[PDB]
Amino acid sequence: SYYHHHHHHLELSDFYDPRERDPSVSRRPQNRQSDEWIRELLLRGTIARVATLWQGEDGAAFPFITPLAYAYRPEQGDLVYSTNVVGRLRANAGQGHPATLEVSEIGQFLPSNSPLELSVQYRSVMVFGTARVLAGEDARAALTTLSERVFPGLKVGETTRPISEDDLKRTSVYSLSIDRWSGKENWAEQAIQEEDWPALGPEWLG
Amino acid sequence: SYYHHHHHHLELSDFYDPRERDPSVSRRPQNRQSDEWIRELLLRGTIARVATLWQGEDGAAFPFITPLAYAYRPEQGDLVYSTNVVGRLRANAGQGHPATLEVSEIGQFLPSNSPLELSVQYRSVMVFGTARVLAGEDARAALTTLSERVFPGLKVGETTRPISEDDLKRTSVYSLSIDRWSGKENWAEQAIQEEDWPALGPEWLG
Repeated sequence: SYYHHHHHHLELSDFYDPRERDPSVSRRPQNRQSDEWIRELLLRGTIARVATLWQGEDGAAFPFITPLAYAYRPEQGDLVYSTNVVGRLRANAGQGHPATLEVSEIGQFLPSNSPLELSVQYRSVMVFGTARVLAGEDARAALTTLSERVFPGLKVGETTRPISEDDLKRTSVYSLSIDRWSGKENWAEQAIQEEDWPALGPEWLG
Repeated sequence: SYYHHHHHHLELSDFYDPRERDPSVSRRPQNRQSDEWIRELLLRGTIARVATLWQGEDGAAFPFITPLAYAYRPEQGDLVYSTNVVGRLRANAGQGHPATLEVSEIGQFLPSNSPLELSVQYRSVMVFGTARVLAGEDARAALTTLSERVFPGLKVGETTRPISEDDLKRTSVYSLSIDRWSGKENWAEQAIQEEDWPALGPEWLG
């Protein structure tokens, strides 16, 4: 019968078979990384995206995403950045506002002959905390650190004129005080391939 | 008197003086761009960040930011992407959820001898809409478009085995239906400099 036949046709596991393992490699699930790795990623990055919540037409909070220069200040336990982007009203009670900050390193797209193994090399950190606008000498110091970090060798007050009070009045400089963070890496040399489908040609991996 | 002296010392405008203008250049304020420019940016990009809202420990909504491969489908009026990243509960009433998607092109940091003119060349689009998980042939078609877009020349079912039902069961594929969008460019060849402070050395602009 068709029924039985089809059932039979509807009707195995690399997962459990021999492989090589470097014992020094992270055993953390879900691509998660250590707190030290996160620190290092944040220290060497220069561009972040920041998401904060604004009240929308419908009264509901919704997020903006803004790419911007940033600097991690590990002693202070914050990240600093400058932007004059705003919405109408923040969806927030307070003098500070919750903010999520993301920093990534995006490598190469990794081709495969298995469509769900198609990937992209990445390292990515989400930082969760509370951002507050800085004033006066706090703002000037944060802007200096920021500027000097993202322009290595530049010195405010030598390379550039000093940061004036007018500059400060015209600029919004924030400190995002860190509560928690979450880091991920998937930086394979090659995507997982399917042995039982024709291999990718030289054009892909060569 | 000190008072009078200081007042006197506390105590001009390129803004209004001759300049050259290309009449073909956008006159839109605040670095804003046209809808056509936005379309083109989205069509040529491959990486986006998506922000969606999740309920936090404190009951308050907060955003995640996830970098991912995407594809703009202009006829359908959506963007497609695939990710298995989640939180606990979405901060959302519904079978879809509001989502903000950002795509940028980040150029070079632009040095200046004026500290507030330090910048970074960028093009950036925010897309606001509602994302919904796809199923069945809808999911398979979206994943195909996605894969073929970000791997030019790859053909699902030739280059790769076809997308199976198992693949679909293991994958979350979304359509972000576009409501509105917002585009910005600031892609100068050189930052604004201050004439009245020593010029940047050859090391900076050379």
